[PDB]
Amino acid sequence: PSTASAGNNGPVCTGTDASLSAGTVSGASYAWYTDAGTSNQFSTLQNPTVNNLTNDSTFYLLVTVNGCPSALDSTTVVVYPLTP
Amino acid sequence: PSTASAGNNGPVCTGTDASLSAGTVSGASYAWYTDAGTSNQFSTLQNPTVNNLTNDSTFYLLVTVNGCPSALDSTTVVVYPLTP
Repeated sequence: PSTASAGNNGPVCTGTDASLSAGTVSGASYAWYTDAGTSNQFSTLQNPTVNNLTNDSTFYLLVTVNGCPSALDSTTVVVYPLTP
Repeated sequence: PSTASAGNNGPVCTGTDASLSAGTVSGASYAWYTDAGTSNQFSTLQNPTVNNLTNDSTFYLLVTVNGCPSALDSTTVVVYPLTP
């Protein structure tokens, strides 16, 4: 499968929540991982919502169709600076 | 496949975001490129959203059905002038 390129909800105010978003493939199962090694799956949703982001972080994904995974697709959720 | 002619969200205030929009083909996969040579794919979405446009720019597309690409379809996102 091709990569159903992942997005997010833009800059996240430090301390609040974020959403991740996979693109839509009609036959796909989705899986999100917290690590590039694709070993710690935290979500099977197409649009998983992350929580309490205090700094920049990355999530990964691997759209699977007919049992075959896509290439790893990383996404980042830029947290905004701190208002003094 | 025929060209699923691409659009956008109209003139973009200098410094803000824009959307791109492919037309809907029931069997199509979509791919957007940043270069006429169709070598630097940046999006697999039907409605990819671009970011921080400061001047006029172009994006391309190539609706693929049954593995066969359409002709290249360019689109432009006119950024509005600067308010003095």
